Amino acid sequence: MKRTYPEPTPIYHITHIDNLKGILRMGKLLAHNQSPPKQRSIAYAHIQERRNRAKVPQPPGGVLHDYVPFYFCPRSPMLYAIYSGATEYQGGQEPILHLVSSAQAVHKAGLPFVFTDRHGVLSHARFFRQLEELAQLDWEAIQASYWADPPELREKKQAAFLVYKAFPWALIEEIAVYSQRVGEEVLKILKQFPEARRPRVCIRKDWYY
DNA sequence: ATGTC
Ligand SMILES: NC(=O)c1ccc[n+]([C@@H]2C[C@H](COP(=O)(O)OP(=O)(O)OC[C@H]3O[C@@H](n4cnc5c(N)ncnc54)[C@H](O)[C@@H]3O)[C@@H](O)[C@H]2O)c1
Repeated sequence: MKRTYPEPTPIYHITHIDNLKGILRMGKLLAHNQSPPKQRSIAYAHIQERRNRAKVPQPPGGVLHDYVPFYFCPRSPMLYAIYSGATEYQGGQEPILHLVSSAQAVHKAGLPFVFTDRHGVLSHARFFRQLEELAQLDWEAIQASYWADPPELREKKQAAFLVYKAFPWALIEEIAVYSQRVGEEVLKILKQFPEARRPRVCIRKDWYY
């Protein structure tokens, strides 16, 4: 019988530690189309233009790159591309943070969001704006440690939670890191912003490859 | 096993 979703429902954004100062200085994650002051790109360039044109067919609309993106799992396929040095970025997974919030925190804050049931660039992805539709997602595929096949699982593992334009830092509940050295560098950075929320910093090696 | 498609 099919796994239900966790409540609260965690959402996960991976970023390079060299971006954490910018996030704290702005007080928010910014969508790609808001030109975040990032220091490090961990993306594939060749899938960027698809996200700049992929229309979001739920209000508030626009395109995928109008939204701050999250997965419903850690240890994403995107992280595997980074871990394996397939990206232009060659720093590997160790400096990649998982920033963790929940879908309910976003709804409670009244921020406009949408979410998908699969990788968002796919033309057959479904989009939702009601948290009751989390039932439409495949929680087995989202939680799978082996995702490369079959193809439906690979697609559904990459269901996304999308928050329009910006995501306030105060909604982050945990920063998860690969190593004790990265956790210590994260706390150093949080201490430079003594008025910012300070989420717990947890080493979760099992969220990495 | 997995190099986001
Ligand atoms: N990052 C994720 O967890 C995630 C989740 C779901 C989908 N995706 C998509 C996969 C693909 C590559 O991802 P990503 O590299 O995140 O996207 P991107 O290529 O749009 O890069 C935006 C970068 O800016 C960073 N950032 C945002 N706000 C700030 C700020 N205020 N100061 C400094 N840096 C900031 C953000 O963390 C990310 O590293 C994009 O198309 C994403 O939309 C990513």
